[PDB]
Amino acid sequence: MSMADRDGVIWYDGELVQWRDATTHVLTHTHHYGMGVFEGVRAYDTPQGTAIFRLQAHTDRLFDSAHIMNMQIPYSRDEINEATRAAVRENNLESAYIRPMVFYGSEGMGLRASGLKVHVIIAAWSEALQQGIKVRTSSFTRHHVNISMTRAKSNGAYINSMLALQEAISGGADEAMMLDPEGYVAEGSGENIFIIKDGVIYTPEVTACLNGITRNTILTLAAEHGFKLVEKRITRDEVYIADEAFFTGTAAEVTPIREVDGRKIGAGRRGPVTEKLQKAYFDLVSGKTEAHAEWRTLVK
Amino acid sequence: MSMADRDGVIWYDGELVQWRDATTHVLTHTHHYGMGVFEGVRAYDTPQGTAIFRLQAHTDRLFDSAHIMNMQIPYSRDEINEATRAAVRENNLESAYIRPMVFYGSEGMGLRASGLKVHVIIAAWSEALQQGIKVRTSSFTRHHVNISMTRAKSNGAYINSMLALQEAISGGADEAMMLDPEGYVAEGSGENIFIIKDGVIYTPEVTACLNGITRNTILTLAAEHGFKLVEKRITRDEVYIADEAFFTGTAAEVTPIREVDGRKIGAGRRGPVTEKLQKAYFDLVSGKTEAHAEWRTLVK
Amino acid sequence: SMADRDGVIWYDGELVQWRDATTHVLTHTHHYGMGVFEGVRAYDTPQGTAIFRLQAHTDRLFDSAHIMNMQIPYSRDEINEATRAAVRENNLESAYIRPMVFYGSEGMGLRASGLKVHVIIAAWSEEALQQGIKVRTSSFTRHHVNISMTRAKSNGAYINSMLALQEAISGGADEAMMLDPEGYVAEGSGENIFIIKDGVIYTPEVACLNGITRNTILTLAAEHGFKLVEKRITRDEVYIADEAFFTGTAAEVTPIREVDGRKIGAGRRGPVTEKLQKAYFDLVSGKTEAHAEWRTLVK
Amino acid sequence: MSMADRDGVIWYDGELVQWRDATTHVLTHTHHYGMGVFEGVRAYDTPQGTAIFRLQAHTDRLFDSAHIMNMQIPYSRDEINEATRAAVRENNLESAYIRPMVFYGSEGMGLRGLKVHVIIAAWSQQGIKVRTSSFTRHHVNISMTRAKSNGAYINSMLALQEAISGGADEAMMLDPEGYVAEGSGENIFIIKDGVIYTPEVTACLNGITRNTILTLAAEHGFKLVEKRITRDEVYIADEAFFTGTAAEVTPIREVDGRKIGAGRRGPVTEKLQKAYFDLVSGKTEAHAEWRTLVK
Amino acid sequence: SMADRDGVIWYDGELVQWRDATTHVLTHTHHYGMGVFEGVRAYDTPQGTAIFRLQAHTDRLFDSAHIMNMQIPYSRDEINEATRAAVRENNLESAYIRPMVFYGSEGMGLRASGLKVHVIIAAWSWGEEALQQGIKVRTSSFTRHHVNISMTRAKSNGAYINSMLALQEAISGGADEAMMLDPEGYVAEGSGENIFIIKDGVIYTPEVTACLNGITRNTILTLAAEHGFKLVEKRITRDEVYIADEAFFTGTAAEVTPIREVDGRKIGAGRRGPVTEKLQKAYFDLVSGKTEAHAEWRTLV
Amino acid sequence: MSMADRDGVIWYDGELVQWRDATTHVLTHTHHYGMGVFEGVRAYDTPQGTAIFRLQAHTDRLFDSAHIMNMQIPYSRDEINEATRAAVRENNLESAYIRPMVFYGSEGMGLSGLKVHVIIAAWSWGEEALQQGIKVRTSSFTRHHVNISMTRAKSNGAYINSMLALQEAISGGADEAMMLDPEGYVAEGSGENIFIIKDGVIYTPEVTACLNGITRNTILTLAAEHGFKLVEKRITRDEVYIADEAFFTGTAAEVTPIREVDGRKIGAGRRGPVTEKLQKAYFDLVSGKTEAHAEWRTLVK
Repeated sequence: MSMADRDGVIWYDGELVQWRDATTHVLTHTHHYGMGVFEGVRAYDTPQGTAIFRLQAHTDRLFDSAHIMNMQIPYSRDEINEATRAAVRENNLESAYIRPMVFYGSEGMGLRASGLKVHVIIAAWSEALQQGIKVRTSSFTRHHVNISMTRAKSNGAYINSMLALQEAISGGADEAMMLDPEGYVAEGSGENIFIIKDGVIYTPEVTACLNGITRNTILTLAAEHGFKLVEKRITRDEVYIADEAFFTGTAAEVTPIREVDGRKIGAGRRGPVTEKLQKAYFDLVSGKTEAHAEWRTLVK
Repeated sequence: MSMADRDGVIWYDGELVQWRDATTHVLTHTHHYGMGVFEGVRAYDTPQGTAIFRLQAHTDRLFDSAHIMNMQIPYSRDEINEATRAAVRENNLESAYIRPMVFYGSEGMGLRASGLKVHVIIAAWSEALQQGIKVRTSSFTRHHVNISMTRAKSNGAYINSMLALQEAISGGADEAMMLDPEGYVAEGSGENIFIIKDGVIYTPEVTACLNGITRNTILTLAAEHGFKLVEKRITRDEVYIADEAFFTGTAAEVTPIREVDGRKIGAGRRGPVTEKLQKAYFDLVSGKTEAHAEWRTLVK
Repeated sequence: SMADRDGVIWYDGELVQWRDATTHVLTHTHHYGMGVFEGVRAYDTPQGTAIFRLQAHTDRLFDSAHIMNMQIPYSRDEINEATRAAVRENNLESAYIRPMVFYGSEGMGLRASGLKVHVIIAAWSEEALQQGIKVRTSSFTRHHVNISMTRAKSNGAYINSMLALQEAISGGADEAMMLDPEGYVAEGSGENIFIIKDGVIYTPEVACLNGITRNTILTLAAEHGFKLVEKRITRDEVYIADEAFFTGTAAEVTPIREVDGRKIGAGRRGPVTEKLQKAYFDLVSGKTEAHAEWRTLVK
Repeated sequence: MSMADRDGVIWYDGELVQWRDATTHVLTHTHHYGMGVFEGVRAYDTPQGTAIFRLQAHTDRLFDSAHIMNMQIPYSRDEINEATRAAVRENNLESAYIRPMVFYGSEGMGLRGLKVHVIIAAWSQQGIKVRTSSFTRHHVNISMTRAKSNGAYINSMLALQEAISGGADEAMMLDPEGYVAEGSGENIFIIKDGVIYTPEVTACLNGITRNTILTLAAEHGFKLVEKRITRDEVYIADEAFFTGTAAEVTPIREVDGRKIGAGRRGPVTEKLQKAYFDLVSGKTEAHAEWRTLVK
Repeated sequence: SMADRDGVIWYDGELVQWRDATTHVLTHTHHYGMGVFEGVRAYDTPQGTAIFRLQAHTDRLFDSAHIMNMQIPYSRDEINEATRAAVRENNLESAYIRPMVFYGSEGMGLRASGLKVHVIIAAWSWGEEALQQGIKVRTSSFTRHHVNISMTRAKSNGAYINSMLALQEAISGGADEAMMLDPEGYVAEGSGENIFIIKDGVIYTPEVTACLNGITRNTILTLAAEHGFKLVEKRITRDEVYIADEAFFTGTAAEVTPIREVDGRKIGAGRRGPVTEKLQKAYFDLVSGKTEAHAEWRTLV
Repeated sequence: MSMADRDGVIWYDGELVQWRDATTHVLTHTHHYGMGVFEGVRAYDTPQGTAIFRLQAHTDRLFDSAHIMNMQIPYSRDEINEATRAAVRENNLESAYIRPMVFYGSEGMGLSGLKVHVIIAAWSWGEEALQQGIKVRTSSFTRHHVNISMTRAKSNGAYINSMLALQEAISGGADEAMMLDPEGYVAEGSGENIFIIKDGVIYTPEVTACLNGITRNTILTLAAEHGFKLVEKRITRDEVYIADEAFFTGTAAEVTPIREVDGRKIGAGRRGPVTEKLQKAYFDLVSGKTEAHAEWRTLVK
C-alpha cells in the first residue's frame, strides 16, 4: 500500500503523465526547504455529473499563495482551472480529492530562489460528521503572522499542524484546537472553527487562521439562511460554554464538535444550527439543489 | 544546469543508487508538508586525506532532530556515520558538502504520520570570507520556540530563512540578521552571529536560534585562544556599536560582517579577533593544526 | 464583621443561620482558589423587591462552573429559587447577592478527584455617582486569556484585581484601569469601562469579562439612540474622550472624571453618561414596565 | 473520607485547636478572592529524631510571600517556626507534610479592615509520563510569581487535570514566551552530556528544593547552568526530573510521547535523588543547619 | 534651508519674522521630545486659498497636548485664526502648515512642573510621478510603536524617531516608503501615512489601534462611502497586502499615493488601480474646491 | 526664572557663544521629530581641581548613539572632550552638570540634506533623599521595546516615556518610577539603573532592554573591588519587594537608596549596609577623595 502505486494520470508540467511516472529527484528544493504552495480541492458526484466545488476560488488562492512566496507559476489561471478539471476527468473519477501543488525543482541546493525552476502538479484520487468529535487544545502555538505567511497555504508551514494533530491523537482526541500567539482561539489543525451561543454563530476573525474557503461558504450560507454571524476574538473557555461547535474544511466538510478539553459542548451531540448548516453545505457541494451553480464546475 | 542530472551515487535507504535514479514520487509527504529533518556537513582536504569535520556531532544532531519530530530513523548512528563517509568516498570527492536528509515517503497524504515510511538520503557534492559581507536586519521575525521546534533542523522551517535571505538580497545586502519574537538578535538566515566588544566575544543564547556546530566549535577555539566569551541577549543597536561581528556555519565557515543596516561595524573590516578565529577554524577543518583529530574522520 | 450577622445563608440546599454557615479551614477552594461565584443585585420596584436579570446570573454561574469542570449538584431552577430565597427569607428591600460554588475539604492535592462541590448564597443590604471618580491606570497587567479563564468568574483570579485596586488607592485615586497583555484598555478592577467621543460610545471588545451590566448598557444605548462601537481602546484614547464611566453589578454606572491626571471632558459626569445612568436605574427600579423579564419578583 | 474529620490539632491563631473544630466562616475573604499565601514543608525521621527540612527557609519565604501581597502576619518568624515544630510534635507524627497558610478573615467583602489569620496543619518510580500544558504559565506582571499564593494554583489545577485526561501523570508549563518554565507544582531539571540544566528563574517558583539541588549538584561535582529551555531541548536531553517539597525528585521518562534518554531513571537523577534523601533523613551530619528537630 | 528665508511665523500670539522665530538651544522639547505638532495643507480653490479640514487638525492638536498634559495657552478659535494668519500673511497660494506646541527652555529636568508652553505655526509653499505610477514599499524591520510605551493617539514630536529609522531603511533598500508592523506583527501604517488595500472591490485598512487616527484616513472613509465602496476596518497581515488588487497610502503631505510593489511583490498590475484613481481624484477635487460639498472642510484664508 | 536667561557661555558648533545667544530656529528638525542624541555628564570638585568624571565614556557613548541613529557628528571625540571641558572651565563652574547634545538643524522638514549641530551647555549642580531613601511606584507605562526604539542610544525623543512615567510616580505620591520591559520584568528607573541586594549579593537587570548606564558600569567595577558578588539576571517586581536593599544609579542620581516600592517597605526601610558602602565608594571616586582610577577624572583647567 502506497500513495505512489496506483493507476491513473497526474497533470505534471503541462502534460498528463502516468501516475507512477510522476516523480521528482530526491534533491528537490521544496523537499528540503519547504518553499511551496498547495491547494485542497474536492470533486463531488452531483445529478449533473462530477463537479468541483469552487474551483476558481482554490485556483485564485493557489496563485495568491505563490505570489506571496515570489513563485511564478508558468501557467495562467485558466490553464490551472482546466488542468484541475482534467485531473479528475482524465481519471474517470466520480468523486475525488484534488491536490494542486506548486514547488521548486531540483536545480540548486542553496537558499536563494534564483535558478530554481517552478514545477506544478495536480493529483486527483477518490460518526465524525454525525455525533461529534473529541477536541483537545494544542500546546503548540499556532503560526505567527510575521514568522510564516498565514494567508499562503504553504507546504513547509504544516509541521505545526502535524505536531498539534499528533498531540491531540496521543491524548485520546480526534482533533486539536489551535491558539494564536496572543492566546485566542484560531482554528483546528487544518480546519476553521465555529461556535454557537443562543442561536448566534461566532467564529474567529481571519488574523492568524487561514481564510478557509469552506469557512467563506458557511458565512454565505449562514447569511442566506438568516443566521446572525459575528466575527470576533474567541477564547478557549468561550468555546467550553458554547451551545454548539463545529469545524469547516475542504476535507472535513462540516464536522461537529462534541467535547473540547473534557468540557461537553452543550448537550454533547450535533446541535440544530450545526445540522442545518452541515445539511446546507452537503446539499450545495453534492448539487442536491440548483442554488449556487456558479460554485460547481462540471469536470466533463 | 541541474542538481539531478549528475554523475555519481547517492545513499538511498541502505543502498548506493545512481544519482539520476535517486528519485521519489511527487506525492511525497515531506514534499507537501515539510515534515523532515536534514543536516549540513562539510568534508575538507587534510594532510591525512579527505576528512569529514565533526561527523559524530552532525549524525547525533540528525537523530536528535528526528527524535524531536517523532521520526524513527531505521538505521543506527554507526550506519549513518559509515554511509556519510561512503557518500564522499564513492564519488571521489577531495572536498565535499554532504546533505543527509530524512523524510516521510509517499505513503499517505493525511496530516497523520501513521503509516508513513521513513526514508534516509545522503547526497554529497563539491571573497566574502576575507572581505566581509553587508547585512540587513530582516523584517521577518525569527521562529518562535513554541510554534517551531528550534532545536530541530527541520526542512519546512526554512521558509522563513528563504523569505529573509531574499529580502536582504533585494535590499542590496548579502545576508539577513534575524530577530526573535521579543526583538533581540537571534542569528543569520543560515548562520549563528557573534559580536566582539572590547576584546570580549558575545553571542545570543541558544534560544530561538539553532545550536550551531560551527558555533559550538568557535566556542572551543575562542577559549583555546584566551577570549572571554559571554552568551547573553543582544539588541540590534548593540550590534551597530560592536567592534567586530561575524557569522558561523558549516557553509559560511567564519564570515566577517563589515556593515549592518548601513552602520559600519567597527572599522568596516575583518577585525583582529575575527581573523584569528577564522584562521584557527580553517586550520582546524583542513588539518593544518594538530589537535582535535577526533573531529576529522577519514573518508577512505 | 461579615460573619457575625443576623439572617440566613442558603447552604447546600437548606437555609442555615448566618453564623452557622462555616467550612473547615482546610477547604480546597480556600487553599487553591478553584471556585466560581456571582454578583447579583435586588432592587425595590413598584411590584416589590426584584432581582435584576436573575436568569443571566444563574446561567453565567453554571457557565463559570462548566469552565472549571465543577459539577454544581443543582439545576438552574433550584439555584434561581435559592437566590430568591436568599433575599426573601432575609427580609431585604434591596440586596447584593453572592452565590458561590467551591470544592469542599475532602482532599489537599491539586487533583479534583474526590472533592465535593458546595454551593452557598449570601444576600445582604453618592457623590461618586454624580461627580465621577479618579482613575489611575494599573501597573499590573490584566489577565491573559490563556493563563486564566477570563470568561469564568473565578475566585482565585481576583488577586490581580486586589493588587490593582490597592495600588490605585495608595496613589490617591478611587479605581484602577486594567490594560491587557497587549497594552490595550480592558476594564476596571471589577467593572467594565465605556468612553464617549463625539456622541459615540466605545467599549473594549470582549481579556475582559463579558459583563451582564455591560450587556444591558448595549441594550439601553440602542434604545436611547446611541451609536456604540466595540473595538480595541488605548489609554490615551480614554484621555481625550468626552465621557467615561464604569459598569458593574455593585457599581451600576459610575462616571469617570479623571484618568492618570488627565481630565475627562469637562471633569464631571457627561450627558450620555447621565442618560444611561438614569436609564439603568429606571430599568432596575421598575420605573418602566419594559424588560419586565429582567426583574424577577422575590415574593 | 474527608480532610476535616480527622484526629489531631491545628495551630490556629496562636493556639492549638482540635482538627474538627478548626473552621472558618463561608464568607472568608481569601475563600472568595484567593488573597492568601501558604507553604509546603516536610518533616523527616532522622537518627536524631523527627526533623523539619529547612524550616527557616520556608518560614522566611512565607513572610516574603505575605510581604509581596501586603499581608501583615500577626506573628514573628520565631513564633511561626516554633508553631510549625508544634504542629508536628503535638500530632505525634514521625514524618509529616506541613501546610502553613495565611489568609484574610471574614471581616469584609469588598476588594480593598480584613483580619489576617494563620493556620499550620500537619499530617502524614522509574519515571512518569509528562505532557506539555496547553495552558500558559503565569505572567510575571499579572501574578506575583515569587509569592506562593493560594489563588494562583487554578492554573496548576487546569494543567494537571489536562495532563491526566491526556493519559499522562504531570504537566510541563511554558511561560508567555514559550520557554519551559516548570511542572504543575514542581521545578524541572534536564541533563545533557553530564551537565545539569534548569530554567532560569523567570516565571519560576524559586523553589527551596530547587535551591538544595544546586548545592547537592555542586558538592557532587556537577556543572549546573541556569538558562532558557525550549520544549524540544527537553525531548533530546539525556535525563529529566521534577523537584518539589512533596515530590522530592521525580524522574521523567517521557515528554509528549518523546522518550527521554533510555526511558528510565538516569545516573545523575539517581545520584541526586539519593543525595537529597540522605540529606533530609540525616544519614550524614552534612548540612545539619537544614534539619530542625521537632522535639 | 528652513530658517534663512523671508516670511512670518505665528509665535505665541504674535507674528514674528521668519528668521527671528528662534528658541534657546536648551529648549525642553528639543532635548526630551515632549511636544505635539500637526501637518496641515492649504490649497487653491475657486474661492481662493483654503485650508483643508482646519477644525479637525486644531482639535487633534489640542487632543495631543491633552494626552501629554500640556496646556495650550490659547483657545481652539485662536489657533484656527492663527493657522489662517500663517497662510494669509505669507501671501501663499498653496502651502504646508506646521502648528507645533512645545515646552520652552524653563527647566532641564524630566518633570513638567515649571515648563512654559509655546505655540508655533509656520507655513511655506508646496513627487508627481509617484502620485500616478505607484511607489516601492519595503516592510520595516523596526517595529511600530507600542500602545503602552508611547501614546499612539497623540501626534508627538519624539515619537517620529521610529518613523525616520524605518524610512531611512526603506530608502537604503531601494524603496520609497516603509510599511510598519505593530508589536503583534500586523500591518499598521507607513512611515508617516496610513495604508489602504483593495481586494475584490472591497477597501481594507488597519483598525485604529497601533496607528495614528489620520485625518486624511478619515476623509477617505467618507469619500469611499459616497462612492459606494464597502470599507472594512480589520487587522491586516503583510502577505494580505502582497495579494491585494490595489494599495495606497494616505496622509496630509502624501495625499493619496498609490503603492505598486511591497517587498518585491507586484501589487496587482503594478500601477495605480481603478478604486485608487477614483478616491485620489475625489480627494483632489475635494481639497481644491472642484466639488462644492464639504464647505466645512475648506476654510478660506 | 528660565534656563535661557542666564550668564555664561555655551559651546555651539566649534565656538563659544553667549548663553542667551545660543539659540536655534523654531523649525529645528530635532525639535519637531526628536531625532538627536545627548549625554548627561558631571564635573566634581576634586583635590586636584574641577574634574569631569569619565569624560571618555560619555563622549564615546555620544558617538555610539549618533552611530546608531546614523547621525554624523561634524566633530571628533578629541574636540568634544575639549569642548566639554571648556563648557565647564569658561563658565568658572566648581561643579556642574554637562549636557552635550547632537541635533539636526533647520534645513529640511520631511522625514536628506539635514545639517548636524552640536551644543555643550554646563550649569552648576535632594540631599535628604540621598541618605534616607526615596519612594518608588512601579510605572504603568511599559519601558522601551528593543526593536521599537534603540535602547543602547541615548536619544532625545525617546525620553517621552521617562517623562510620562516620572509624572505618574509623582502624581501618585512617590519620587521615582520603576519601569518594566514589554515582558513584565524590571528594567530600570525613569532615568536610573536599579540594583537590589538579597543576602549580601547584588542583583541588577541584565543589559537587556534597559540603558547600559555608565554609573551602573562604575558600580559593577566598585562592587568587584569591594569583594561583592554581583549577578545579572531577569528580576521581577515582587523580587524587588522582598530584597534586603535597593538603590538607583545614574549620572544625576549618583547612588540613591530605595526604601519603599509600591507601598512595600524594602528591608528595614532605610539605607542598607551594602548601599552605604557603594554610595561611599562612588562619592569618594567622583570627588577625588580616593586617588584610584585617575583616568576617570579629567581635570577641567
